[PDB]
Order: sequence, then C-alpha cells, then structure tokens
Amino acid sequence: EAPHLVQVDAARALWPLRRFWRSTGFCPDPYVLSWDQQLNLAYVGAVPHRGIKQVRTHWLLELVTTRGSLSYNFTHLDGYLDLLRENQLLPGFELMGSASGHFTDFEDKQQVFEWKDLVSSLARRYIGRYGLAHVSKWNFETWNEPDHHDFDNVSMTMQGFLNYYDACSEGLRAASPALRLGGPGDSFHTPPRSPLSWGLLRHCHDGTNFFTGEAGVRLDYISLHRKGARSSISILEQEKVVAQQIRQLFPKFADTPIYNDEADPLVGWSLPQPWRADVTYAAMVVKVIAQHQNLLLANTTSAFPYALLSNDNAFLSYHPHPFAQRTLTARFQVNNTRPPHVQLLRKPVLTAMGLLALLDEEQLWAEVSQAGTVLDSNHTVGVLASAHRPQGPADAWRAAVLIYASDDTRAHPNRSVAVTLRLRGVPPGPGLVYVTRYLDNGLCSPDGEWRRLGRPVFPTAEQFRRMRAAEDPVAAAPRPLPAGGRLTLRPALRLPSLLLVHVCARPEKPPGQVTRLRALPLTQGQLVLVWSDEHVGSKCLWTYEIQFSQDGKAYTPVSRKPSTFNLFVFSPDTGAVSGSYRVRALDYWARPGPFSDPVPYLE
Ligand SMILES: *[C@@H]1O[C@H](CO)[C@@H](O[C@@H]2O[C@H](CO)[C@@H](O[C@@H]3O[C@H](CO[C@H]4O[C@H](CO)[C@@H](O)[C@H](O)[C@@H]4O)[C@@H](O)[C@H](O[C@H]4O[C@H](CO)[C@@H](O)[C@H](O)[C@@H]4O)[C@@H]3O)[C@H](O)[C@H]2NC(C)=O)[C@H](O)[C@H]1NC(C)=O
Ligand SMILES: *[C@@H]1O[C@H](CO)[C@@H](O)[C@H](O)[C@H]1NC(C)=O
Ligand SMILES: *[C@@H]1O[C@H](CO)[C@@H](O)[C@H](O)[C@H]1NC(C)=O
Ligand SMILES: [Cl-]
Repeated sequence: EAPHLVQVDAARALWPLRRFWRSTGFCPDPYVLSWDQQLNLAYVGAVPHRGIKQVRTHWLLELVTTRGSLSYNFTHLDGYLDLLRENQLLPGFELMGSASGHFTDFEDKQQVFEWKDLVSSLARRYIGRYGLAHVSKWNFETWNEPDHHDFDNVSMTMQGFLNYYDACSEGLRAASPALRLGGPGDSFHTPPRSPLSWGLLRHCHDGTNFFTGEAGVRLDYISLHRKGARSSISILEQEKVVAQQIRQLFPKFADTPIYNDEADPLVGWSLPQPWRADVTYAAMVVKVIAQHQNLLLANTTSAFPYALLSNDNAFLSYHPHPFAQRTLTARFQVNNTRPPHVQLLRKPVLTAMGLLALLDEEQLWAEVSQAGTVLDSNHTVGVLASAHRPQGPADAWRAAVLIYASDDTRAHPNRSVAVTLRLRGVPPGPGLVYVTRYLDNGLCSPDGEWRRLGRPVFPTAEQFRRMRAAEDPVAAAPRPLPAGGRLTLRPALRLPSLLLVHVCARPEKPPGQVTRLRALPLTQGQLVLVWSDEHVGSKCLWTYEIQFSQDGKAYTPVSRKPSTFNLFVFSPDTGAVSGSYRVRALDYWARPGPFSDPVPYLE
C-alpha cells in the first residue's frame, strides 16, 4: 500500500459505539461437558471486559432426557449452563433437539403441546437457578437453519415449524414475558428459496397463533446467517439487501432487531485454511466489525436495526489441523502422556477480541486518507476510534484507537503500509500516558512458531511454552503524552496487522480486586489459572501479577510476559505447582489492585 494518513479527533465524539460483536458459537458424557470444552470456555471467558458474552450453542435439548410418556431430566443441561455461568458467559439458547428421541413430529397436536410444556419447565428451572434478571439477558432462538433441514429423526414441515415456533413462544411466555425469542436463524434467499424463513416472518406478522387463535405472533428479533465467501464487505452487502426486503414486505417489522449470528468469512468451519490459523483471520474479523460500525450503524440514511454480529468460532479443532480451522483456540490432544491430556492455544483471532474489548462507549471522529483521497472501511486500511468519559474514581478518561491492515483472506508476507497516525484533541487530565499494542504474523503467530518447531504433533512442555510466547501482542511500556493532547506516530504495518493505541488519564484510585480465581489441572507439573475482571474497574491495565506460595503462606512473584488476558497457563521448569496462588491487577502507573482471594492447588 501507498502511505496512509489516519487522523483521530479525540475532541470530537460523534455517537454511541455499541459492542454488538461480543458473540461466538459452536455445534457439538456429552461433548459439551468434556475437559476440552471446559478449557475452551475458560479461554472464551478470559477475554477481558466481557469481550465475548454470548455462546450460541446447537443441540442444547439433546442434553435433556425424557421419563414416562411425562417428566424431564436436566442434569446434562444443568452441567453445561453451570459451565457457562462459571465463565460469566450467556447461552445463545437455540431451542434445538428432540429431548433424547421423544420429539418426532410437530404436526402431532399432542407433541406441540408437550413441547410448550418442556420450554416453560426449562425456562422456569433456570430462572430459578440463576434468577429472572440473568435469564432475561439470554437470546432464545428457533432451531438452527430450518431451510437446511437438519432435524434428527424429527419431522419438520412448513406447518410443523410454525406450530413448533408457537410452542416455543407460548412456552417462554408462560415462564415470563421478559424472556426474549427470535429466529429463524437462516439465510433468507430470494423466494421461492428459504420458505421456512419467509414463512416464519409472514406467520409472525399475519399468521394464526396455534394455542390462542389470535392474529400475529411474538418475534423479538430476526436472526439471519450471511457468510462472505472470503469477502468482508460482502457480508454487510448481503445483510442490507435482506434487511431492505424485510422492511418493504413487513411494515410491523420496521424496528425489529436483526442479528447475523453466523457472520463468518467462509462456510465450513472444519475446512483447513492457512489464513484461519493466524493474524489474517484476526484482522479480517476486526475489518468486518469496523465496516458494520462505520458503513451501517454510524449516522446512516438506511438506519437498519442491526443489533448483533456473531463469529461462529467456538468449535474445537482436530488432528491434523490444530490451527487451520475456524476456531478461537488451537487444540492439542497430547496422547503420549500418562494419562493423555488436552492443551489449548490462544489464536490471534481470540487475542483480537481482547483488543476490540478495549473500545469504549463513544465513537470518535476519524479519517483515513491516501494522498488526499478519503477512504472508508471498504478498504485495506481502516480504523475504529473510541472514547470513555470518567464515571467513578476507579476510572478516568480513555481513548482507544484500533487500526487494521487487512486484505481479507489474503496474507502478503512482503507487503507493508506506511501509516502516519495523527491524534489530536485529547482533553486535559492527570498523568496522561499512551500504550501501543501490535499484532502480525511475524511476531504474534503461535502457528508460525509451531511450524518453526517442525509442526510437532505432540509438542513437548518447552514447545508449548515457546508457542504460548507468541499469543500476546507486542506492547510498548506506557509513555507520557506530550502537552496539548496530541501525538504523531509513524508505524509500519504489515498485511495483515492490528495496532491498538490506548490513551489514558490516571484514575484517582488504583484498580479493584481480581475475583473468581480458579485453578484447572492440565497435566503433571502444569495448570491453568483463570480469573474474572468484573470488579477491576478500569481498562488501563498493563498486566496481572501472579504470586505463588509453597512454604506456609509467604507469596512470591511468578515472572511472566505482561498480559491482560484473564488466563495464564503455569508451566514451571521444575514442575512444582502444588501450593497457593493469588492474582492482582497492575495499571499503567505501576499501581497494584488488591490481591484476589487465594486459591489452593494440589496435584
Ligand atoms: C489423540 O487422541 C484423540 C482422541 O483422544 C484423537 O482425536 C480424534 O481425531 C480424529 C481425527 O484424527 C477425529 O475424527 C475426525 O472427526 C471429524 C468430525 O467427526 C464428526 O463428524 C462426522 C461427519 O461430519 C461424523 O461422521 C463423525 O461421527 C463425527 O460426528 C471428521 O470430519 C474427520 O474426518 C476426516 O478425517 C478422516 C481421517 O481421520 C477421513 O477419513 C475423512 O474423510 C475426513 O476427511 C475425522 O474423522 C476424532 O473425532 C477425534 N476424537 C476425539 C474423541 O476427539 C487424535 O486423533 C489423536 N491424535 C493422534 C495424532 O492420533
Ligand atoms: C438424570 O440422569 C443422570 C445420568 O445422566 C442420573 O445420574 C440422574 O440420577 C438422573 N436424575 C433423575 C432425577 O433421575
Ligand atoms: C466496496 O468496494 C467495491 C469496489 O471495490 C464496490 O463495488 C462496493 O460497492 C463497495 N461496497 C460498499 C458497501 O461500500
Ligand atoms: Cl471463516
């Protein structure tokens, strides 16, 4: 690329910047209760500042068994939802499954009534288990892709699907009107394609409710699936076409929120793609989000009610493609140990979600130009800039500027961009500093490190350490901001790359306490420490300091690369891991937060 000027005006807040992208998903002693999945969700929950909130999960009702011919056993569903709750995640609760073979036909009147009973009983159960306010946040959803006809020995016709929906809607209503239901979770192709999709909208708009006979049925949001076929802008372009058609065909759905809860670059999660392994995927993901913010949600004339975007990448990878599949983590099943164990590696895409999470509530004015020509996000180089207004003494003013350099699925190992970043209008404040974080394939690719090591199928302890050293972005220590609230940077960015510039004033109080610390075993001499940042109170963190106590209760530092990710795999050279651990936050001014409550561990 030729030289790019990126201008940010921190004195010019424009409108809200909603964090609409904080979702993932996957499709499966059940698979969801395995140690693999328990590690996976710890990693998903370890993205700082609720970077991922929703996990859209298929086949949740295959976790339920039936007794008689009528009660339900929820044990396996309890387990999975408890697992999500523990990681402070929410289910994208697809009402999908046959309750272990009980449900077979949704034109059978008896079964339609039984389905409603099941939905009400499960919603009431989890309202009881977690509280109404918590379950009210859950997106309940119809069966996935009803036009792809993926029903396991379940008969679902046009009419059956409508009856099934009414049972869903009425079931949730009986439990609480506060609970939210949407669908159909399909593509909405040009009619007569996607009949079950357009049929749901028509039924909700004008159709007869199966249970009550009234015209029209509740539909809290419309969820579609649009993939880009390797193009980022293509996702947004297809979405606008579908939203416009809905707007014009359904007057009542004018303000009904639209979700794209499978907005991936490419169909087929398990297909190996080199670009899925590294910062190429990461950068494209940011690019898609920047495109949706700037070209759809920001002051647009269209004003389509776009509410949620979900990357469907919580899947677990398999041999022989640990890195090359559409997944947030790279999974290594190390079978040559006694017993065999599982290791997860954080992929750049997961790290990039942590950079996105640093974005705040107001979008700042920013301009990207090339030799005087202004370029929108429909280009190789783009930007999202945000600001935070101080609320409590635990936080002060912040700005976060995320620059991407991405040519979608194409990586260019030679290609680089000369960028001039010009930031102005940072308001006066105490102890103003800036921190840069940078990702690219040369420096921050665990996959690149894996290949550098000869692609060991069963990596050694040291090989895992080396690969984990490439998870975090390269970061410069905090530098004091020059007076006048201005900064010029001339970085060289690769294709692909991400660059986050974080500018922060000094809060009056140090960070809050780390909470919910736990220790999960990996294998002999190794464990994962995971914690919550719910109460730290600010995003201006350099690292989380970890301490270890062997002897009695005297704690000593555990030396490590700085990281803000709420998880650390502890793998000392001595293998000595039994004892107590505590974690505290450290801010940009070297001020520590209070230590978490200690957690005991014994092999
Ligand atoms: C260490 O030990 C672990 C187990 O502890 C092994 O993990 C297994 O690895 C294999 C791959 O080597 C996994 O099998 C793969 O499953 C994929 C998905 O399977 C599901 O979906 C298909 C339909 O889409 C169903 O048929 C199936 O029942 C499952 O529901 C498949 O897509 C893969 O198929 C591909 O590869 C095979 C070759 O293996 C080809 O024949 C096919 O054409 C296709 O390309 C594949 O079968 C398996 O799921 C893993 N098991 C577990 C429990 O995790 C590791 O392999 C082992 N490590 C080493 C080095 O041996
Ligand atoms: C539910 O099923 C589990 C097996 O998954 C079993 O252990 C449990 O006892 C069952 N619960 C009831 C109430 O029957
Ligand atoms: C994106 O750019 C292409 C040309 O590269 C153009 O045809 C298309 O209209 C643009 N789309 C949007 C949504 O800006
Ligand atoms: Cl993809």
